[PDB]
Amino acid sequence: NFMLNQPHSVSESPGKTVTISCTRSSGNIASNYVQWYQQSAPITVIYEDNQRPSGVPDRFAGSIDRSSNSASLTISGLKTEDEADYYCQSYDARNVVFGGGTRLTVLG
Amino acid sequence: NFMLNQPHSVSESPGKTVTISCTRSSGNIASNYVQWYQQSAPITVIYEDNQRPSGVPDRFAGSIDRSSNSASLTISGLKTEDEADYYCQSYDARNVVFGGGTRLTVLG
Repeated sequence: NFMLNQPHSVSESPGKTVTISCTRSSGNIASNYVQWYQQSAPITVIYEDNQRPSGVPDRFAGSIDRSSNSASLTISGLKTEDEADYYCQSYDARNVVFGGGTRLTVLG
Repeated sequence: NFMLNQPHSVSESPGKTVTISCTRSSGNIASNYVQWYQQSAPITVIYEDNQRPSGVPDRFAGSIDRSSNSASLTISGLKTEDEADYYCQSYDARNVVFGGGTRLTVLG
């Protein structure tokens, strides 16, 4: 299978843009859909690489970078409310794979 | 105890073979298992000299050279995602030791 690796921490000031990356260790990041959860239980903020569920602010964006074999969650216009852990997730034909999660600290 | 020594930096173009070596300063390199970590927290890419954990691509290979009292991590067919800090690690009857690390840059 594979693992997904993310930094544990990222920080930024309100109004600014932050990116959390999720590197896949083996295989192609493009081969399976990537979901992002914010953490109660984790809630979905991105699914199928870049789709936002109902209610999730447009400031949350998912992307895939095949060249670095990674997925990224980019949060623009950072709000205090966005402080949370964010986990990426994908699949290896059945079994769920989870990143280690990244804490977004919002400065101020 | 001992110290482990690796060159600061290795440069190589994509698709080629890079070797990063780790020399033990005292005692037998064979006497204790060598682990390699890729760096978020270190994650194991080689353990017990030459074992790849699940998720680690076959292009990564660990080896021991008793004739140079060294351990080596060899990466065939380089990829840009492989850009990281690489550290070796072994034991000295209890306590543990890390190499200074090696930056693999992928050129072009």
